[PDB]
Formats: sequence, C-alpha cells, structure tokens
Amino acid sequence: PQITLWQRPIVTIKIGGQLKEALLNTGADDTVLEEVNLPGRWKPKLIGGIGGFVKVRQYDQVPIEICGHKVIGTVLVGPTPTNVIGRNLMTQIGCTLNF
Amino acid sequence: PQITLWQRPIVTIKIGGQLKEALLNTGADDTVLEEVNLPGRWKPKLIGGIGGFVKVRQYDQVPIEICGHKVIGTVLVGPTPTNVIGRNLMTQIGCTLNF
Ligand SMILES: C#CCNC(=O)[C@@H](Cc1ccccc1)NC(=O)C[C@H](O)[C@H](Cc1ccccc1)NC(=O)[C@@H](NC(=O)c1ccccn1)C(C)C
Repeated sequence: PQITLWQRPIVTIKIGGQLKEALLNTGADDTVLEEVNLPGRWKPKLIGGIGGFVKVRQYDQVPIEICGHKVIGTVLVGPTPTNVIGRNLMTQIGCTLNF
Repeated sequence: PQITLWQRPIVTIKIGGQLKEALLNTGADDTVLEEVNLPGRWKPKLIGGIGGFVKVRQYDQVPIEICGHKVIGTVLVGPTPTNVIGRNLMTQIGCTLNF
C-alpha cells in the first residue's frame, strides 16, 4: 500500500498467533510490542535511555505478518505506550519513504 | 527521493536561515527542533507527557525547506534529543510510506 501521513500510520499485524495494531515508526530503530507471548529463546535488553532505561525481552527471528506481508525479525516485548514497528521490520517488508 | 530504512532517515533542512539536520519520524505527530531563532509570533505548548511534559514554543506557518522541498508548517522549538520532522511537515512535502 501507499500510506499518506495525515493520520497516524497504524497497521494490523499478526504475531504470536494474535492480531494486534502497531504504529509504523521511522523514528524507532527497533520494534517494541506489549503483551505478546512468544515461544522460543529471549534475552533481556535495555532500551530508551531518557529518565532511565526500560527492560524488554529480545526475541530474534520472530515470524510476523505486517499488513499482510510475512517477514522475520527481532521483536522486543515489554512495556511501551504504543506498539511500534521500527525500522528493523520496515526494511524487511520493503517499506520506503517517498517524496 | 526514495529513502530506504536501513539507516536513520536523517535529511538536511533549511529553517530560520540555518542549515540543520533532522530525522523523518512517522511516529511523531509534530515537528520539534532545537536551537532555532524564528521571527514572528509564538505561543507555549506542552508536548510529550511521559515523566512530565516538555514546554516548547509553537510557531505557526513557518517556511521550511526539507530535502529541497519548500513548504510551510507548524514548528515547535525547544528541547529535544533529536531534531524531528513529524507527520505535520511530511504531509506538506507529500511524503508517503510505500511497500
Ligand atoms: C511529542 C513527542 C515525541 N515522542 C513521543 O511521545 C514518543 C512516545 C511513544 C513511545 C513509545 C511508542 C510510541 C510512542 N513517540 C515515539 O514515536 C518515539 C519516537 O518515534 C522516537 C523513538 C525513540 C525512542 C527511544 C530512543 C530514541 C528514539 N524518538 C524519541 O522517543 C525521542 N527521544 C527519546 O529519548 C525518548 C526515549 C524514550 C521514550 C520517549 N522518548 C527522540 C528521537 C527526540
């Protein structure tokens, strides 16, 4: 799709057998989702850095469907005010900024 | 331009007679720049909302050139870790997300 930016670019995703919504965020390096039970291995990771850090669980090579595009990438699971698809997964789906 | 997202989408801008760099951030509603002297009227605005708010100066209808595209939009001037071009100015330059 071509998504204009008059509203927040919120898309539907499928992850961990769940349907969720997330924001396509070119300002975010990483993808951070709340409340997903993913199977397989993880390691803790500190993100943010303003006011302290936030600890999340880093799962590598997670299958995720974004707006119908099935890809694989690192998903950080932990507290976040909004589910965010970061550049790491936008590259996988071939998403570009165009003007 | 078509901008892939393997690196941070940092672009050159011209604002208030100065060259600056800023991040194209589809996760940001508003454009927030640090250290620009803009002429004409402003009003204070509270932004963020996590840990407290940050106060910035809101300047409406500011001429700004972004990656060579001359547009007009609201620019918030105040503290920010990164100069950010938000959706408000990405709409003006006709920037879309495409995949
Ligand atoms: C007004 C305003 C700017 N941002 C906001 O209010 C936040 C709130 C939010 C947090 C998580 C998910 C969705 C939304 N929204 C964003 O989309 C974040 C923004 O796209 C990006 C993503 C990011 C996060 C951490 C470090 C570096 C970059 N930017 C930022 O968050 C900004 N800097 C930060 O230091 C920061 C750190 C931790 C939380 C919030 N902010 C700077 C770039 C100015």
